[PDB]
Amino acid sequence: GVQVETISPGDGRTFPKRGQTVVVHYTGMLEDGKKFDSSRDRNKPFKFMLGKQEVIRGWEEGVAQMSVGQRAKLTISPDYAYGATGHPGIIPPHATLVFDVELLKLE
Ligand SMILES: C=C[C@H]1CN(Cc2ccccn2)C(=O)[C@@H]2CCC[C@H]1N2[S@](=N)(=O)c1cc(Cl)cc(Cl)c1
Repeated sequence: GVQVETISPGDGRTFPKRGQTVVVHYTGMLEDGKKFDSSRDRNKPFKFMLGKQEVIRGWEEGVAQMSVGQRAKLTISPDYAYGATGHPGIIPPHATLVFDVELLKLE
């Protein structure tokens, strides 16, 4: 599944609700710590619509547990990410993924 560990607290009031656009900065790492992607590198926040499944399961379930402003670590088992196949060119087979996610805003 997805384990969510707080790095720094959010507002403790406002969580992502189904259908909202969730706006974050993230860095994604393999379990050995090698970075594979960051929205900070693109200088552009990442947005996704909660419930639309435009992101992996562990993001849908994990980021929903964050309150606005919060920074957390999400640790995601392969079955809640890209599984046995992994993802061509970026994610190895059977990869547990760790993401640093800061929840910036909801729209
Ligand atoms: C860049 C957008 C996302 C891509 N997806 C969905 C996705 C969409 C297209 C292909 C593969 N996966 C995702 O579900 C996750 C979580 C949200 C941030 C990022 N990824 S990611 N694990 O950082 C990532 C980043 C990159 Cl450049 C490629 C891949 Cl195959 C996966």
